[PDB]
Amino acid sequence: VPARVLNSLAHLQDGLNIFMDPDWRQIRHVDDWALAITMESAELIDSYPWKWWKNVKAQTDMHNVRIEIADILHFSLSGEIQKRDDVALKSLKEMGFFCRPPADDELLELMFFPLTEVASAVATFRNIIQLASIYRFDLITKGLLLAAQDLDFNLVGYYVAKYTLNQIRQLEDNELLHECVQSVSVEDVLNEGTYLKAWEKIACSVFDAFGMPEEERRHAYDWLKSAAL
Amino acid sequence: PARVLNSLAHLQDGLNIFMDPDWRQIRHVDDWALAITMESAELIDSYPWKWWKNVKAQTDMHNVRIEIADILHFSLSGEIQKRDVALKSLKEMGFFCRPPDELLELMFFPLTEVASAVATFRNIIQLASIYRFDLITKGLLLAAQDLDFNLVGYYVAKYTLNQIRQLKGYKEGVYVKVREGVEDNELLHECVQSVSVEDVLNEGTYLKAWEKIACSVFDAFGMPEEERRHAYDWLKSAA
Ligand SMILES: O=c1ccn([C@H]2C[C@H](O)[C@@H](COP(=O)(O)OP(=O)(O)O)O2)c(=O)[nH]1
Repeated sequence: VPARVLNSLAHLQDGLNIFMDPDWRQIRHVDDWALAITMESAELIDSYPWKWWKNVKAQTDMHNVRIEIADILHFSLSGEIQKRDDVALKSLKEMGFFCRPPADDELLELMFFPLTEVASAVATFRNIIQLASIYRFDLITKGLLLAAQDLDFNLVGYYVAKYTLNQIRQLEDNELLHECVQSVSVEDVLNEGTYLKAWEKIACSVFDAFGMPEEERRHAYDWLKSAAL
Repeated sequence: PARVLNSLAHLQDGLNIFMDPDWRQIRHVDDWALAITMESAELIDSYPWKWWKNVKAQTDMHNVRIEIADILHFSLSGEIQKRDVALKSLKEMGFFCRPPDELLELMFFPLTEVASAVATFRNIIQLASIYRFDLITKGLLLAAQDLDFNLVGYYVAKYTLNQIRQLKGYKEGVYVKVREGVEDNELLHECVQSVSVEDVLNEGTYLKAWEKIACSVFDAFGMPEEERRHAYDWLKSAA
């Protein structure tokens, strides 16, 4: 996943954040993001049957898991931006604090697959809670993208689709969104070079799909275009 | 107090044995770290922490009590299973947090405002992460005296509800939890408030007053005498 792409993603988030409160980056604090990443991580974990003593038989909600990975991605990028000392990660590692199932370089040994299995997920997403602990949003974004790759979940497709809907809502939905992501590939939306062509294809599939008359779009694609930096 | 605190950890042992007898063997220190992480998030969600939402509704403080009793259950558990400069270097790091002794440097009061609650239990999670259940327990008691509530009492009440639940299909997904509006735990208030704080902490009395609470909760759930035997027997042995 090319850095260029990672940067672009954050731009869009900044757009999203701006609409809700245009002074987010002054008012808002690095510690809020870390909080929100901690809660939605918990939220994700609660979709799995981790409680040894409660409905032990419960089937996992891998759908909700996917939509939670994205919910977290929003807060992560928001903290990434906002964060604009290092040997503090490896320090926690030797302290053996980060954890593992009882059975980028630097962040792979904290992720545990397949995410479809409970212990592997619990491990993984507690380790996001910890990366957050110490404000490492950048690795939580890279981690979230891994989670999704393991889950065969086209996360940045879905993030752009969902971004473009928010655009409409200023000027079952989920089912339509996932359908727009299809018109465009996984390899495509990440491939440095073609990616901004491909994100524009998704955007445009959303607008059509929802019914943004061609005529009200004169500026819809603007920030998206500016997201190339 | 002191034998009371021992007496608490013994009950915790019996509750966990009720769930799986070979628990110390099948459980793992990280199971308890997780457990505390989640009941800490469920406590924090109580509070209007979403800057992007309605802050106006009142924080349900009575609910907080019960989620504090629940964390306590988990740290007693943690402490039991687990058989300095680590911590102060983490403090240096920036690994703990603040709103905008080694223990009362990560608790922030009053627990009544969103912000101080958020730092406090964010740091309770951070603690559970390095498996310092010892400091969690103690912060929980510290927290009970800021909220001016009867932790030991609530612990015993929830302890006994935790049993009722298992006997009523909880592990199997078939328990009646909410009944016309009202959830499980809400029942636990009038129960513990039936006895005094003084009473639950006296080094002679106390086990009598805990047996009182136990019994109140069982009466709420209308239970036969035979199903109260695991709890009444662990409350005896607790001496
Ligand atoms: O091995 C265990 C597992 C759970 N609990 C107790 C602790 C706490 O009091 C409660 C948490 O259970 P819950 O299902 O999360 O209930 P609630 O929704 O009321 O918070 O269960 C134990 O004591 N021992």
